Amino acid sequence: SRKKMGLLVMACGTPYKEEDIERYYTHIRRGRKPEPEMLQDLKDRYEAIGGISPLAQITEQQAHNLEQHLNEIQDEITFKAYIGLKHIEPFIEDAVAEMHKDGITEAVSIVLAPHFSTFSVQSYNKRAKEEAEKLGGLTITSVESWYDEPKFVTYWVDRVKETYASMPEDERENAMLIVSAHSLPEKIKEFGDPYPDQLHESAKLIAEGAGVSEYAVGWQSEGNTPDPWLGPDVQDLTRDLFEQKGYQAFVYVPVGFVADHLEVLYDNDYECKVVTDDIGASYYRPEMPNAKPEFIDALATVVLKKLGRV
Ligand SMILES: *Cc1c(C)c(=O)n2c(=O)c(C)c(C)n12
Ligand SMILES: [Cl-]
Ligand SMILES: [Cl-]
Ligand SMILES: [Cl-]
Ligand SMILES: [Cl-]
Ligand SMILES: [Cl-]
Ligand SMILES: [Fe+2]
Ligand SMILES: [Fe+2]
Ligand SMILES: [Fe+2]
Ligand SMILES: [Fe+2]
Ligand SMILES: [Fe+2]
Ligand SMILES: [Mg+2]
Ligand SMILES: [Mg+2]
Repeated sequence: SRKKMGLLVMACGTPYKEEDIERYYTHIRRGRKPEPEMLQDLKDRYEAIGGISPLAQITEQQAHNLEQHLNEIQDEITFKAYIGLKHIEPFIEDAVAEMHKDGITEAVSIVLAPHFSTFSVQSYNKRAKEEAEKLGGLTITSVESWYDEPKFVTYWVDRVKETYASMPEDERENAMLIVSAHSLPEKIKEFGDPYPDQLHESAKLIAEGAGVSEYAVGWQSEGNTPDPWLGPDVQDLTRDLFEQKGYQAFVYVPVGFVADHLEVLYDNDYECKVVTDDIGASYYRPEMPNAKPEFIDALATVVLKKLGRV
């Protein structure tokens, strides 16, 4: 009959309620509890973007919809989704342990971040595989990147085309597309990490499919460590390009992110919008994929291609 396979869907995680902010950020900060002013700031930011709990639901919806779509579009494998998160329960290791307890012996994994990096994707995949090895009798084949899946490129291409079509003529003629992902420490370059190259390729593919000749690649959401992070940051890039050529509209495609979270709804829709409001340009940031059918179909195609079934 149908072969059973685990579908390990991995992501960063989000707090589930305001009282989870402390523990989630302590985890991201490697055990350093945020000071009270930062905790208050973070709560205010989540309030300003409409609340925490919707953000927390998106990953679950993505995993659910992906499982059901994969099971509909082919007839050989029955997938069961398990969510494994980096910074809050259910953790990657919990998910693998659950797959093992449930009798899964073969799984495929995907990280809900389309570009490979050594800091994120490789670390999630290594955590999942090490837990599988420790438990024994369960193997995981892991997607490493998927930014170049044509269906995923097309998601963003069509959103960009719609945004440009929506602009008044003077904006459309004097607009800049900024394509971004989460910054990482610059030291990843010592490993030959392809993350920057893959962001630039994402940007090339999206601008090309959308027919957008003027675009730039930037990074966002860098951390505070003395070591440099990848730049330029989108806020500085926006101002710099404005000072160079006077763009009247900036379109932000944070292609490294697949769902609403603070690092889009705040780091673009507030922090970049501050800059565009200051320089008098219009701000546009098309919808994140979230759990939209077009994006789920792209992910399902990524998974089936990884398994050689397409
Ligand atoms: C840790 C964290 C925060 C605060 C945020 O907004 N996001 C994302 O969008 C990702 C992918 C991660 C991780 N985080
Ligand atoms: Cl990997
Ligand atoms: Cl891959
Ligand atoms: Cl890769
Ligand atoms: Cl949109
Ligand atoms: Cl859709
Ligand atoms: Fe409460
Ligand atoms: Fe459903
Ligand atoms: Fe479907
Ligand atoms: Fe560049
Ligand atoms: Fe971050
Ligand atoms: Mg590839
Ligand atoms: Mg920041």
